[PDB]
Amino acid sequence: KFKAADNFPDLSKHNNVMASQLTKELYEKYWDKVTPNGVTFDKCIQTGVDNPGNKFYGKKTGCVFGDEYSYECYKEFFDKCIEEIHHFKPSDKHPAPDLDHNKLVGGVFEDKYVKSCRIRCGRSVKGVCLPPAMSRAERRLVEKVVSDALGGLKGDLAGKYYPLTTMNEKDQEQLIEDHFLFEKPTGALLTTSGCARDWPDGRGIWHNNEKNFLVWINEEDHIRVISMQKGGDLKAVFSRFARGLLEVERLMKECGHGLMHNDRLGYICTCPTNMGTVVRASVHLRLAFLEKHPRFDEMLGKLRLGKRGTGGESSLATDSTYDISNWARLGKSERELVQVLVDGVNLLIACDKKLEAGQSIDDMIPK
Amino acid sequence: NRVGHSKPWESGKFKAADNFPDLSKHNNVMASQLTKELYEKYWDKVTPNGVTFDKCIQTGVDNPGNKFYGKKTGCVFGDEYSYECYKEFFDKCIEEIHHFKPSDKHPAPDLDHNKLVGGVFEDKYVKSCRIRCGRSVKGVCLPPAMSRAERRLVEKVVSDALGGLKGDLAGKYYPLTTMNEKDQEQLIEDHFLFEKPTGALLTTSGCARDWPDGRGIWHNNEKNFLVWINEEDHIRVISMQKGGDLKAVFSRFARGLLEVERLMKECGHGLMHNDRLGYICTCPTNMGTVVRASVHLRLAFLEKHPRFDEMLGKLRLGKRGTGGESSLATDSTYDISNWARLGKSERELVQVLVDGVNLLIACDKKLEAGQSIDDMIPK
Repeated sequence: KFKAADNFPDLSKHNNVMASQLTKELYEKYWDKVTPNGVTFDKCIQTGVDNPGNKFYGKKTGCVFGDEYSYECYKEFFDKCIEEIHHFKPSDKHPAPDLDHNKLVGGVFEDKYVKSCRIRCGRSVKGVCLPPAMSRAERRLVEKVVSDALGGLKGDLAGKYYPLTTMNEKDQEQLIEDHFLFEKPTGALLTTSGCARDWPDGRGIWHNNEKNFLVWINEEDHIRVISMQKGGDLKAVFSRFARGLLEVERLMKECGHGLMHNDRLGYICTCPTNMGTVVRASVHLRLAFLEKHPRFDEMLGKLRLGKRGTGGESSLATDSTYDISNWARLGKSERELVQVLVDGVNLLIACDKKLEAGQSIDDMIPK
Repeated sequence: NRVGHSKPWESGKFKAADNFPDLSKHNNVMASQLTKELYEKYWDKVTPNGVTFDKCIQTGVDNPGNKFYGKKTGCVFGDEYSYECYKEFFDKCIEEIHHFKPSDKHPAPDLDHNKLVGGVFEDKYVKSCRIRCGRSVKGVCLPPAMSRAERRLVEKVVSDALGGLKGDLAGKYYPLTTMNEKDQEQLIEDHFLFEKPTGALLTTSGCARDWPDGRGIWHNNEKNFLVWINEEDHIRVISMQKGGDLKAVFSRFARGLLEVERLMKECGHGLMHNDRLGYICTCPTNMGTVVRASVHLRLAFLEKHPRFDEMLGKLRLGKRGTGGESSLATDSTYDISNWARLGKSERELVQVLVDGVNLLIACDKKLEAGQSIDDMIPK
């Protein structure tokens, strides 16, 4: 018999959320505590141990859920991480879902300002393990459950399923051309946490025939779904997004399957960052004039909105064009969070115009 | 619950076939040898340490390769129990890898360097030699599965035993996990250092976990007997020097390995060993003696002979080179080593090198004098 002290990791030179929130006392409490599906605390934290990362750029999360029982099994540790990631207290209750896109208020912007928009999310199937711990048979089941429910979509949501594992050269060139393909993870999170095992077994790409509704099966998560188009019609984007999701879930239930949802935390995925609504509403927004105002970042943060360049995590401004999105994932509903983007974009554009006319925006800015 | 993953055989929803991997396009030993029958049989079976069959084969599943890269092994031993547990599978791999059948038996160890005959060569011919093996610590999981604690234990056992080494076999331990820049600089120049694995096997098998914890470097004062702790295996011992005194290299190698074992016994600790297959390491290529004896040998005339490879292969040896590294092109000089690992003992395998190297050098002189060598070539 070893003790937890004997197995406790030296995280002194680490830089991730798990390392900041892990204590020895917590380790001892959860060390030998195992989930229903055989998932361990060491398995939840192993990718953070294997990835000290850097003080220099991007503190990662350093931990993952193995299944739906992982959170409440290791509750004390996870509430700590969630607060750091989210500003969400242990006593905070994430509201019920809300995919009522008719109740969204004017998400139709000028193409002149909004060049393209999108909304994506993550989801998991309840009763299955998450990509870190799940088995081949589990992954195969998820693919059936999901690919089959996507086949039940008609109208503008009608599409087809492209399995990675039988992909041909003909379909593959297409999907690359469309930018819909995904490959085997090479990143450190995904490899070290177990989310690249058994490739390409269980993974596939599904899109609607309109090519404005894309789903990825068994990549980082069971389900990744994106609604997208050029121009400023976020409203059509949320319509499509909401409608597919609600319907997918429904056909899933007909067949005896449901989405992974926690009462306090909402929807569950492999990363603690992907929680609550798990919604990223964003636009590519052209802000020539606002760009150059000093209180631009101040307003943003007050609007609860994030900015980056139009190339992902680490891209700067180019042609005065920004990727604007809701910052929050928990505490608010799906459509509530899309509305933040709507209300925040509206202000942003009106302030840009104000400056183009050479006028003040002091009492346009929030607080 | 070693392997923090879900065990599909536990619900009773899933059969073995539901979990059988598709290895149709794979190019590894494991894929060539796994059957759906064998999966069904071993799917359920779990070692006393909690090591699973899928745990053993996962790396092969995750690394299919092409016809263009080499055929890899594709599996791993989680612990001492792993071979036995999945024996019908493993014997197939062992026979592909080693041409060693389920009825063959690896002989008892022989590290009596005083029974080696004639391993001293002209420095003109042999520019350097070395001998390396891998060893594991009995009663402990192997690098793919072992815990942080297990690896900490091993570090201390092996470091304590290298501790009590005296004579020309004495030196100091440099653990990685409190390495200073001073020692690190030296060791790089010395070519003694090692880093976290980046390659496909070590990563996918769990051999890069928790780095640098439990990992270190030991060497002797003479800088010619070097031990890596808990890199790919618990233990990796290398004996090496410039020039051609292979005999000295084996003596040093043999005596230390025998004394290291002895000192571990002293503290109730043993080397992981199977009566049929010898010493166990993480990779199934690394069995029997797990000894690689090699020389860097100059063959300025023998390169050119058409029957050079026919001889080498009949001598049970293989060629290669460390000349890629050097900013200048090395000569006609090859890393020559014993091909085999299993059916013969360590000192026996060293002798196969000595003997083949004796022939090789004689054939090069022979050619230099304009004489024929056909009659010299074995079979």
